[PDB]
Amino acid sequence: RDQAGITGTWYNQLGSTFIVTAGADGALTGTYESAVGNAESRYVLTGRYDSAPATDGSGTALGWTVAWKNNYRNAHSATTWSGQYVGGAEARINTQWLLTSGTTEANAWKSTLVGHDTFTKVK
Amino acid sequence: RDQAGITGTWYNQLGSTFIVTAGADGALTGTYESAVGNAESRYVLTGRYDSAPATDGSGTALGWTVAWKNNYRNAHSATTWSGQYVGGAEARINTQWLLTSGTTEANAWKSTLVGHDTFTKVK
Amino acid sequence: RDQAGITGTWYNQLGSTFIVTAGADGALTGTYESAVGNAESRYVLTGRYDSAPATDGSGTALGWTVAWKNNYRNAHSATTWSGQYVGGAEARINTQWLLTSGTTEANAWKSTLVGHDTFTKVK
Amino acid sequence: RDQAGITGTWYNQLGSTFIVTAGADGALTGTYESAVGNAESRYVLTGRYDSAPATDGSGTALGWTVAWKNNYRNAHSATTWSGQYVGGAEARINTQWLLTSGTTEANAWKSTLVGHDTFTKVK
Repeated sequence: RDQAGITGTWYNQLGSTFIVTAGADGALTGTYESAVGNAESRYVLTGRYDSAPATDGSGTALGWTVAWKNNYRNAHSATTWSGQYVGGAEARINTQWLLTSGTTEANAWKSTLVGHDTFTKVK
Repeated sequence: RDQAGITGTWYNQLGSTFIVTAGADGALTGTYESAVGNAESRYVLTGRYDSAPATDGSGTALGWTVAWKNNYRNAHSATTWSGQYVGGAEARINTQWLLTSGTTEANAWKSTLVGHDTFTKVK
Repeated sequence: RDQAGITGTWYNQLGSTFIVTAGADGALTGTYESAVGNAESRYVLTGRYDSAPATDGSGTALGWTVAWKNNYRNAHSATTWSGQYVGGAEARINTQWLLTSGTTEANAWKSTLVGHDTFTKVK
Repeated sequence: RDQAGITGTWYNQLGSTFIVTAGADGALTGTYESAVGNAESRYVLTGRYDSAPATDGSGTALGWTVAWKNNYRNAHSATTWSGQYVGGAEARINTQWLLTSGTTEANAWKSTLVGHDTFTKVK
């Protein structure tokens, strides 16, 4: 359906790079590279998407997770993106995300950042 | 290494059931069963956790995704949970989540729900 | 003091209209008109802003609330916008918002929408 | 009817103190004292609530803002709480909040925290 649509390389407004493969069973697998934060190189990501979306012009729901540990760095944090893929000439993934840091119980109240990223197939 | 800590069955305050295995490499895999919403039986989930957390009493960052499609129902949506695992006699996973529905462009502004779930090892 | 800066008429990407006065004490007062949702005409808003922001190029923190009741409609809901004002040739208010509906205890899990609006001084 | 219900002193799970008056026109006014963060003493708050709630056992929607500047400190930030007031023997205000810091454009991605507070009439 959108499996072909989704699979490939995406960029967000920060210059981060998202490389993903969409499986026929709804799986998402790939790597993420962040242009910001104390992140370097590629980090693993896994997620899911609606492999049988509605056919009424709705987007396709999806989400994925990155834990910010790889062989170079550990930020002791994880981001999840939740959003929808929108096909067409200017195909986009529109997301909102939550970034939770490991914290003490005392600092739990400020453990979580929220934002929005838009991914396109170019730049 | 909260690998043993994380792996197993969890319940949230809504009576939902989260069954997960934590891999040594930081993978999360399993199934989710929602006590509420347009949902029935088990749905696949995947995610990531920090397999080398800080040793200072901080929690362990983690997240995962469910796409609300299985052999019974398709809600045309996906939830991501972002949060942290806290060990100890009453181990908890404390989360915030985003639930995005596939929508038309005109309804995109109301595509996404936000909430918080707390998971424990009993009920 | 972005008091001058903030006061006036703003528009977001949905074609909604925000009219606000900033008081020297940090008050925000005005009316909001939503292009979308179960809304008509103007609704009162109130909020606060940092009336003595950092001088280092940072934006100015602010937020406001609208309850979606006026003489025409009642949507039994309230939105808060939280964001920052950024001055300059293309002045912006960048926001994230939570919209909570009054619900039964059984539907509380889906009480709240989350989004992002960007406001500019034209269109 | 919740004017009376809402008006008064409230405490959240962090030991913060929220003092509010609900006006008949849907206004909320008062002060907030945070038990955590870079905060001391009282800060002004303003907001709105649905003064004509549904009669079907639904909660009453409301929200309010605090800018974290007073005569003692300036944290260059603002929190909005969005949620609902639930009446009865153990009356609650159940909220989700966004805390936005003033930042440079380069740090704007990490400008906003998200959380949840529950307020009760005791402790």
